[PDB]
Amino acid sequence: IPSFEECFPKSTKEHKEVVHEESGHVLKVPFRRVHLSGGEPAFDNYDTSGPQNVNAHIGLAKLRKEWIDRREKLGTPRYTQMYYAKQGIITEEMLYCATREKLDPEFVRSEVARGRAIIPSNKKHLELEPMIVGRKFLVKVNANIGNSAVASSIEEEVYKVQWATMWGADTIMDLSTGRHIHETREWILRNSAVPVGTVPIYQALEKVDGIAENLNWEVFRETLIEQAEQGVDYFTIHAGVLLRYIPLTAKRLTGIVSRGGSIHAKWCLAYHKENFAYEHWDDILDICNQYDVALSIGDGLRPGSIYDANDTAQFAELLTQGELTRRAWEKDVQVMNEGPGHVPMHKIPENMQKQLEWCNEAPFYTLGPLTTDIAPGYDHITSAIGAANIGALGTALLCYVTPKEHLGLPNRDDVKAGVIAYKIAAHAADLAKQHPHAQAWDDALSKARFEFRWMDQFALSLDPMTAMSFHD
Amino acid sequence: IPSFEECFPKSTKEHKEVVHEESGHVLKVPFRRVHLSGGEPAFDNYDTSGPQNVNAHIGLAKLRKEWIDRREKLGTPRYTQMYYAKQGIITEEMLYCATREKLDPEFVRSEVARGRAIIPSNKKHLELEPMIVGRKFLVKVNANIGNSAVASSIEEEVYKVQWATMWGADTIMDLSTGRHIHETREWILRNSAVPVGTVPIYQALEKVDGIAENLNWEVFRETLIEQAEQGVDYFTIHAGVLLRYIPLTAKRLTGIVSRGGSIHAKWCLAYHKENFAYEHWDDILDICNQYDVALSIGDGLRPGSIYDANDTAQFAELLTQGELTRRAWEKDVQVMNEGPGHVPMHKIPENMQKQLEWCNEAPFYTLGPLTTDIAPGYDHITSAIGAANIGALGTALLCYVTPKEHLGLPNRDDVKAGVIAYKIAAHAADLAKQHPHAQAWDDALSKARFEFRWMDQFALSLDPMTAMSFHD
Ligand SMILES: [Co+2]
Ligand SMILES: [Co+2]
Repeated sequence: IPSFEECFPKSTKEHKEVVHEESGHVLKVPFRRVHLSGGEPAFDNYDTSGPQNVNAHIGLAKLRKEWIDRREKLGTPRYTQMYYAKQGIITEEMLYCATREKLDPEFVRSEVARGRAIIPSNKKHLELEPMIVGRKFLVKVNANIGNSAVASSIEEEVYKVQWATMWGADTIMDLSTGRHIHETREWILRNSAVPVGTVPIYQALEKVDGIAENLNWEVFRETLIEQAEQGVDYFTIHAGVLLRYIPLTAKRLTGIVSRGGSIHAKWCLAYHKENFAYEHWDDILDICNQYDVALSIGDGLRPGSIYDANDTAQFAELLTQGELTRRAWEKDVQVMNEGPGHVPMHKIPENMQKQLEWCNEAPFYTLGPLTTDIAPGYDHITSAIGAANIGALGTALLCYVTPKEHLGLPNRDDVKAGVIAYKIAAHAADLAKQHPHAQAWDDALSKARFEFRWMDQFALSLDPMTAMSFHD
Repeated sequence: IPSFEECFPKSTKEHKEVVHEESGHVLKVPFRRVHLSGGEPAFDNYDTSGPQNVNAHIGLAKLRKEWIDRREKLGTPRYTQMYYAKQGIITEEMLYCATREKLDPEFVRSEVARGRAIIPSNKKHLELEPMIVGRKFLVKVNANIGNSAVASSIEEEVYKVQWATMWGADTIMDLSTGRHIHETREWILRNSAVPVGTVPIYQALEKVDGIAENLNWEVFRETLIEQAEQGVDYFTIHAGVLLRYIPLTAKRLTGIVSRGGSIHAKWCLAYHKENFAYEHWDDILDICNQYDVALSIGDGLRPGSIYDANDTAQFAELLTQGELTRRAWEKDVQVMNEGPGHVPMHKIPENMQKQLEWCNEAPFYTLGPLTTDIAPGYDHITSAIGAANIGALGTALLCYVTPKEHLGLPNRDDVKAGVIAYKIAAHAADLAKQHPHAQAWDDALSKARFEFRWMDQFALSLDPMTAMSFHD
């Protein structure tokens, strides 16, 4: 197991201290400082790796405790960052994100209030170092964790999060299934400095012993509350998989590939009844605004092959995603929308155009997209092309794809390969959008390259030990 | 050493037979047939792998001999595919390419005559299976070979070409330096079914014992003729590195990174004299049209960092590339133009716009471009993004980049990784351009995926054994 120091030679973990004016709380916003030679100034980069060498049985420091306690004592009807933003309040979370992004706190407040950025930050996830997702900010990367072929210990489970974030993952989704979902998710949350998302229909399905037909709103509702209480920061909910959209998939090549979308479709077809998450959307909003769980409105009809890209079914769901987004905003619930999928490069622009218009610029969250189907074993590359392109056009969060996509479960090498490919795509998108100061990273490395400061070049890279070993 | 059968289980090498009407010569155009299950028709793909299990000491069959002999007996003032095309003649080479691309022979003739496509096919490379490079055809991939840290045997040298083409390389460049350049290039040419390019200034530099100041037109001229006699199909010549463009690089971050560009710049600065390849362009054309060597007009001022992308120096050279292209066409010499380099995604469109206009749609040949500098060790990915994008916009030949770029020499794993990444980029570009029948490949694999025909899925992929091993 490599340490932070072994993964990033010449780097130190640092914190920028700022004071939240309104409360007097002192925030310590993390960054990584790369120490350089030859009189070059040290280079400061973003850091999601979190506190190091913390005993998993104890869990991370509850850094947000005093923030949450103060807001509870003041009293408030809703607990979401959007609610606070619309009241004109700059929270600790907003100031923390502003500092982390090197932007103005008012700008962060504005973006959150208008629904164009979200800060996934359940009040029960006290261990979280706040981060922001939105087109006006750095492009972010999500990594998924789940069941290992063999049951994991607590150290092994937590290491999945520590490993993905070491390489740059900005959020995690815990997609675990099986008999120990609650317990392992507790281990993850108490030991995660990054936001943690889930797809709650997975656990609800397990509560009814794998029988989709026995799902209903009530067991879904109970599952949502259970997960919110633990601290889950966002829920993927496929509320746009409407009964009347299911037949639109009949002429597809790969059908419905989304697991959550498949579950909802099966239930809807069994009873010829409308999607129960859609029907109970308002009730879901009531849950979310007591905790601040952000809603990641799923795309259950995402295309699973190039043939199916941008079809009638996909865009029918996108339209409903927009409706659900505006409805959530009425109750001050933070929203992002999930997107494709497999999409060839010439069809990527249409995806962004329609999402920006139909969903009122809510942040977009894509899986890739994969730009070709021909290379299983290399879908981190086929999708990095798509992710970089759709990111350049405004996509705010990129769900990673590993070389094992379509084939099997990812090992640690696979996870690292996936995160690195996605950090490349995300930064290439930052450059393409001319995001402030993004090119400074490239310039520092290229300067080291020109001047034969090899150690500096390696230290500045996304994966220093690979560069160093390849050179040696 | 894996065989063709081990690299591509369920595939066979086949040939499509067509008759060249004018001569009566029978052509056998190669393809790979993937045999599928469940009543699916076999899927036919492009194949550059060439004849298998041929003794390197004997060399490949001289398949073009009767074509070249007949044209010599008829008599002709020039020997280039462009000259023949402008005379209204459809050659064996044109018919072979048309068959290989599933397009009309007249269309191929038209594209070559107008300078919008080239068929690199030196009359002395009799072993060559003809292929075409141009925006209207499949996007092609070049792989580079050169010196191993330790001197190679003939089998070892030839294996570099056999390996790169097995994975899909469409052309090779032999970039060897040192004391045995002529001999090893002979081994390569007599054993290569794909076009082979060189950068002749490298060998000319070796003839003057590594002293750039002792280069001149005369030793360059001798080097060109030597290489043309062996069968080299195209020459990279940096004739656009003009004396007055050198100072335009003074404010760059990484300066002149092209090795050939650096050599010419050093010579020009030493004497304050104009580039001797530029000055003797007409004389170079006289050489090329007796053999049909295509000219790949170099970009010696290509940008070597994101900071330097699309600068005044780069575009000054591009303008001259256009002048040299039109001049070559006057003498019926086939031309492509070389391009960047390191270019961030938002600057890619300008590159294609200017090249298409200033160089009269001559085929473009890029190295990537790399879309970010931050990930040495992964520049096959940073550049695959750029290559796919610039390919989608019309770039005809993509020079590959391996994970060892900027770091060291590529081993066989590195070469394979590079070729696969570039076949992905090239095919993603084919899809983006809506190239006829390109999506059929994706559709076949995705159909196998939907139907759980695992072996078929693997057999249809770019790298079947990786997919199969990852699944198992
Ligand atoms: Co998929
Ligand atoms: Co470079």
